[PDB]
Amino acid sequence: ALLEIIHYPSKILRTISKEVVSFDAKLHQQLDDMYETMIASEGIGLAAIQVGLPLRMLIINLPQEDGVQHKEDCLEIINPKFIETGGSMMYKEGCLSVPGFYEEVERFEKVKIEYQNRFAEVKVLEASELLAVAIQHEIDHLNGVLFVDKLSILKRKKFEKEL
Ligand SMILES: [Co+2]
Repeated sequence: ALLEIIHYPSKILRTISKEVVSFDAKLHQQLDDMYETMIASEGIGLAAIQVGLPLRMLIINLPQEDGVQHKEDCLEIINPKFIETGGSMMYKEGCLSVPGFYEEVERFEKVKIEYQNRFAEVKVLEASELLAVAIQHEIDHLNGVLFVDKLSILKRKKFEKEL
């Protein structure tokens, strides 16, 4: 089923999500709805609080060569945690919770996270470029952080203007 996406400046987006403990059918339905909702709004990433669920879980499905997304490449990241971080780069970002606005944000160029899939199976993932960016962006959501929070003084004004 489709879920309503929460938009800035809702305080719901400032919520600190909690660790997932029950990896059951209810959690799986939430993840399915999150995927259905993400694709319907044409997003590549989506955190649980973006649909009102204060759970530490997010999904990322980057489009490949053909430019299309394939449900098979969809990552379901739960209870994520950074093992290592490195580098620095500027990346222009967008967000389903901040429709219409895009701005450059400083991100680590390389990251390594540990997490669990929907079956509670521990996973380790190294990422760079777009995937590394999506991971950092989505994880920020779990901690109540939006990318417009990471804008420089100059760009933060450009945001308040386009508002
Ligand atoms: Co976002």
